[PDB]
Amino acid sequence: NASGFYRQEVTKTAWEVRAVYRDLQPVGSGAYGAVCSAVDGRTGAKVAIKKLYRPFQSELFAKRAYRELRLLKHMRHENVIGLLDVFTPDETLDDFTDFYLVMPFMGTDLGKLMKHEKLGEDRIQFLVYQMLKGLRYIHAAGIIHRDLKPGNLAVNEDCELKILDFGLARQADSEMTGYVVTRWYRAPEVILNWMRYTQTVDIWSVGCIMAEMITGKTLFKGSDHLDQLKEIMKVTGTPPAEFVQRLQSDEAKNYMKGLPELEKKDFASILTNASPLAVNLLEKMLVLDAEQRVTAGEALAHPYFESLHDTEDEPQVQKYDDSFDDVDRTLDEWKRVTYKEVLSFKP
Repeated sequence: NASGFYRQEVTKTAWEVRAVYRDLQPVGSGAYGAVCSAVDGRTGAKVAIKKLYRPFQSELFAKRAYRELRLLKHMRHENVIGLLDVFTPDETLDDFTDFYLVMPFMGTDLGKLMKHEKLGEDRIQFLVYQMLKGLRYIHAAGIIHRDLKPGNLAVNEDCELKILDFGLARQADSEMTGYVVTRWYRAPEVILNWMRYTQTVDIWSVGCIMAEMITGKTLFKGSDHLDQLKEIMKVTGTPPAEFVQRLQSDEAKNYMKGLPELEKKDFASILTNASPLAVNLLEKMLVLDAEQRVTAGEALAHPYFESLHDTEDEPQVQKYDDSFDDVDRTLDEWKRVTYKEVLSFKP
């Protein structure tokens, strides 16, 4: 009887995908899953499939995989990756151990684009514009991405961009559980490992990405958390109610209070080939005070984008709801709520 699915060893690990999804090339590995590109037999459409790493290993691993899925399913916007499909080859709830999310595959990302130098000087306003259109929507659903980087900005043939990888994103008013690994593009409050921060952590990351696009050079390097903060101070200057207060750590308080005391370098001299308009937006994105950081919509209303004559409006979107995922559930209860989501997605 026509199975629905075929098996394919890919990097010595067994993928079982729909008969419709053919020609599995591997493209990525993550904490939480591995990604393959594939062609959708129906349409010819290129497609990304994430095989979740052992999602039912624990209550909280199932909870985070459920959260990733529910979020992707929530988010319908040109510049945000969307959920096309989700399936399991397990033929029963009692066998249910692995499941697969299916997004569009744009063809490349920034960073792969920047490595091979192909990122046109003319393409930069339009790419940074699409990131912020995308963020304006993600933030309007009351979500923080928390892990913007070149790798997570997919770009197609015609320089159209989509924000990838929601496996660390969390409701903006909730607790920021989960360790952000990626180092260069994280805001102070991520580096400081705060349990509450705002959506302007994502604006900081955009700043870091824009600068790096313009100069082809990573704005902030850093060995560990505390050093990456030192580097930030070299571009931004030292602040008052931080090094004599909010480091929850005497050793770190001391380090900052006992180092050579220099003040905000002019971005113009770091970004020696940048529009003075561009420099200006970057100075508004790369502020330590998160309340002073420009937000997604504030950024798009900057003069650096005036040339895009696209007023648009403020595309209204529903806020995501924390509450259904925060319901206590055993592992069996998580398998049954997830299997319900798969059945909902049968073709």
